[PDB]
Amino acid sequence: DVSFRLSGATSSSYGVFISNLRKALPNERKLYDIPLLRSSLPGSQRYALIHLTNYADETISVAIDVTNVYIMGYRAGDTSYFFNEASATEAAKYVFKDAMRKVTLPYSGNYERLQTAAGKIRENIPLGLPALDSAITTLFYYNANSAASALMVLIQSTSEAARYKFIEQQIGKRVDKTFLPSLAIISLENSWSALSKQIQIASTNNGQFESPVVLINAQNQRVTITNVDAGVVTSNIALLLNRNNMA
Repeated sequence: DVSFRLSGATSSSYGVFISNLRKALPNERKLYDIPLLRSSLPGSQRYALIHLTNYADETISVAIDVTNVYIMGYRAGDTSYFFNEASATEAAKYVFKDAMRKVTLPYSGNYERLQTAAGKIRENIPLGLPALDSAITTLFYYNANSAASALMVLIQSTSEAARYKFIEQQIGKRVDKTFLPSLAIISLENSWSALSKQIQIASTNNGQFESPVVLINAQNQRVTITNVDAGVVTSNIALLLNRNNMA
């Protein structure tokens, strides 16, 4: 398991946490020094628990699929919560088995569902460590009507931070304040599957993508990414989704 405690948290301790989270994920290969995640694992190997404790020392445990870094659900005390999707119901066979209550959330874990449910787009939802504290509180004392926004903070603070060094650094920087994510962060989030696919192809294609990926940079300009010498590849993306989980 991996743990993070928000009380006494610093930029350093968050980075340590995100490192351990990455180390928790199994990989057979590295392509261009980036961990390539596994395609398939049996149930007993497939899930990792991360425990997150807020300033008030209230703890939730979150189940992630180690092949795609997707959050499957979480536990708060004696109640488990799972997303309403097929991979989450599979997860429910393996994690949080001793929970007395299990609730299935009214939506899957994808952003378009969550943003609709929250009634807020990602760019308008504060991130930063105080934001993560608030999300943990909201999920611990589950209120249906706040859960979706809190789940989006949780996902971005764990899974998305794991996938990209830039997102890790941007969230970790905000210890005592919060911030709205730029479109650079949103486009990295949007483009993980595509980047992963093209990087795997590039390794067979002299470092060249078969199909470009358009990202938005920190100056807000659309940039076209076509090979592994681009900065997003050399210095940013930290995990590769296996092409077999692309469909």
